[PDB]
Amino acid sequence: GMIDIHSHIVFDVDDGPKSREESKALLAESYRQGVRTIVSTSHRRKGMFETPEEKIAENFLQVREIAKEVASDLVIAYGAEIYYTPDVLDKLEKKRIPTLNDSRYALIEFSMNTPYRDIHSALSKILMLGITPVIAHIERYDALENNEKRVRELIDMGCYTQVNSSHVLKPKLFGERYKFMKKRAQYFLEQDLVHVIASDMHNLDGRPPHMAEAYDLVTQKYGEAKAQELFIDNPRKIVMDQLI
Ligand SMILES: [Mn+2]
Ligand SMILES: [Mn+2]
Ligand SMILES: [Mn+2]
Repeated sequence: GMIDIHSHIVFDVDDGPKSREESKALLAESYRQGVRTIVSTSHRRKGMFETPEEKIAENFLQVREIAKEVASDLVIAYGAEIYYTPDVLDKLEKKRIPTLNDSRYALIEFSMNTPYRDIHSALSKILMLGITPVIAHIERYDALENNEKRVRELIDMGCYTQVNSSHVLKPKLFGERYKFMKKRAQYFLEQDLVHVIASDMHNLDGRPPHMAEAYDLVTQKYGEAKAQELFIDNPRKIVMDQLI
């Protein structure tokens, strides 16, 4: 019954699945791990991911149909991962790019090196539209690294935070390629700065979901209540347009 609010499951629109078959296999693995609702958040990024909205929506509806071949109770909701450039304010205000399941929440991302002042300003402007930012993979941002302050100041302003399931996991004994991101994620969890864990799944090679492993790890380290909050209860509130 996990609810995954960050995913690249739509074929032929971004760096996610290339085909219907690949979308189906990604959905199947997500379901196998215990996920029961997935929010599609394919990339909207000026200068990198600019597939027309009409094509994303059309391919999304096909993916929702494919999900029925996986399981009758797998819920597929619409959404977007919005890389912040100033044109997105008008797109959001005019409802031309999607929020998460038509709620007040929008999934927002920045670059690794985006300065804190720019993150703060962008999020403030989005809040002024009546939209609540969910900050995508906060472990990515140099500006927030080891910085409980900064993260809390963003939260206190009205934002919520999301960390990728892959970075929740322990560093592996061999072949660890993402040690620093794991370490950042570990700090955010330890300081209780994380509202949601989501997969950011793209495929079944380099970027599969790690939702079941992350759920078990959080359960072990922080208890079942925190695990339920991060993987089920907070993401459900977002999907249902309820405040956290
Ligand atoms: Mn991507
Ligand atoms: Mn991203
Ligand atoms: Mn993503």
